[PDB]
Amino acid sequence: DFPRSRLRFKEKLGEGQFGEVHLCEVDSHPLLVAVKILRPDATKNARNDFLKEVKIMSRLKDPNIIRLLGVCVQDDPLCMITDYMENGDLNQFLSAHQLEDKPTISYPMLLHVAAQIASGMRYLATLNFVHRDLATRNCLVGENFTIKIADFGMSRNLYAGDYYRVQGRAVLPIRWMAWECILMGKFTTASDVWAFGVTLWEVLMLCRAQPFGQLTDEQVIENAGEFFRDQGRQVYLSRPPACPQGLYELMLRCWSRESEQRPPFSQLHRFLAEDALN
Ligand SMILES: O=C(NCc1cccnc1)Nc1ccccc1Cl
Repeated sequence: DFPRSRLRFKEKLGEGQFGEVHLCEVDSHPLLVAVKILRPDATKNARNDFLKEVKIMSRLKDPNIIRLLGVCVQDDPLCMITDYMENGDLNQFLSAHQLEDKPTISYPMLLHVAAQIASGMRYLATLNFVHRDLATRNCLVGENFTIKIADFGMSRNLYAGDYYRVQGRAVLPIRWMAWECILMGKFTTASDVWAFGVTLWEVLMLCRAQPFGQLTDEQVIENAGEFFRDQGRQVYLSRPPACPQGLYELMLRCWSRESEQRPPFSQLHRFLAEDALN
């Protein structure tokens, strides 16, 4: 519950802020798991953060959310054990595919991927859990095209350009952030909805471009001010070439100026699983 000696470390999968993820083998033939441990330079602050993440993760029980399989909080060394997701994060996965003409992925499959994210988010909503960093870099692919939402410390490292860093401030995914988050730092379910729109845009781009990729960080922050001013000078992500107009309009609703006018995840799921099929 759970004995450490049964873990055979295989390869480093990546490195976060207080943690590090390795592929491991379990001997009771061989089961593969992903194991998050403290980094070698871990401090007391890191240990505390690790213990809090166990607490948060122990609550989360849904098919489309990362699952905690097992733990060491018992005796050190600390670890979290989760499912090994053979196909990596969603960003890597989609980047390695092209859209089917007429390794490939179909448009109905992109919808299925996005519907699974929406369902994960619907679960989190019911718990009044705000994610704060929804993006494809934070989703895992298991196949048979199983998507699980996670929150990786390591995302901040391998996707450094996706985060706006000022000394003494929190590290902010500004390109995925609702205008009111950029201007006020008020993170809500409604700002998760906005980030879901951006995430959906990424899925439809097959992760080929950063959101507002031709614009600087400052222009992105200035753009949020334009939402606030509401003088019809705000700018939006363009329609992906794979995206039909009806699906684009769903994205646009995620990006409503008013929080309350953004669709709940129940509705987003329904649209992506049913309405989008026509
Ligand atoms: O995904 C999360 N942690 C990365 C991890 C953990 C264990 C093994 N491998 C990776 N956490 C997480 C997920 C959803 C909401 C909040 C958090 Cl903090």
